[PDB]
Amino acid sequence: SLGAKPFGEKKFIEIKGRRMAYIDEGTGDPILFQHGNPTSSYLWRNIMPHCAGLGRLIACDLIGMGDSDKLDPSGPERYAYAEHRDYLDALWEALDLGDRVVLVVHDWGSALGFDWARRHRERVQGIAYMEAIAMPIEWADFPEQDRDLFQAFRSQAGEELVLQDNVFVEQVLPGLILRPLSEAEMAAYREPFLAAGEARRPTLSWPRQIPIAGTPADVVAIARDYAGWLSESPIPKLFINAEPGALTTGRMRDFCRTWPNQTEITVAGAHFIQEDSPDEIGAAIAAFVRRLRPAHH
Ligand SMILES: [Cl-]
Ligand SMILES: [Cl-]
Ligand SMILES: [Mg+2]
Ligand SMILES: [Mg+2]
Ligand SMILES: [Mg+2]
Repeated sequence: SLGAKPFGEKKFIEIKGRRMAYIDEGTGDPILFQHGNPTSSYLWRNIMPHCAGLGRLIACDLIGMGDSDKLDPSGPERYAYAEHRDYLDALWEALDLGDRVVLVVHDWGSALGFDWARRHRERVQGIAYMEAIAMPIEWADFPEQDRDLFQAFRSQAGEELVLQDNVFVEQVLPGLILRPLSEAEMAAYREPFLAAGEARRPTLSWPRQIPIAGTPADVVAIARDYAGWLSESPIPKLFINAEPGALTTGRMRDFCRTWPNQTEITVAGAHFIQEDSPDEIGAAIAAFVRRLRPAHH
């Protein structure tokens, strides 16, 4: 259903000195749901129930996000892709996931999960993705309506826009959900970013890592590598397409449609499509997993 309640209470593991938070429910091989910017495990609350009894249902909060601890010191060099990967790789190792993981990914969760999959391919049973950073892009490929604002985040304007005015949370997020959010929903998204200043840095560092027009070169190289790998990987895939969508449209969507061993559905939504079409998304994921894990009830 739609609904503002969280899916479970947070659990905690110590990673590199910092407590990291994650949702963990059920038993069996993992189904690992990974949010991006500026969300948390909360993004998946109405999707995870569809997988009840199909696996161990896990949704991690990235470092500095959700209920995971903030890094200190923080500033413009903090919360880059590589640092998020360092923490997330360690958390995923700590969770004792085994070798039949189904990844369910969105936004920067897809960049992180696609790279992890490339590096751990024998451990990935299937990949469900939506509104993903599937490859390096050009500014022409970026949604027109928020193009100027994302170039501003990437400029020195970003500190005022995000650290002081919290634009990513307060404007971009609700602007890329078709339906109006309730107070309680918006409160869950605001919670990690209530405080002005470096508490909000993850939401500014993230748009500064998007691989656009060859910059930043280090993330472009990472995405070029997972794009090349996914396009010839035999791992089963589920592409949850969106209309109108946002990022996984145009050239990127065409590229994703070339990937082998893939199923597709289309749901209504812009970018944070989990808030518009959770039951359609969840049902597709559950069907995918049932195929991958035949129960013979
Ligand atoms: Cl971003
Ligand atoms: Cl660069
Ligand atoms: Mg209690
Ligand atoms: Mg501590
Ligand atoms: Mg001014």
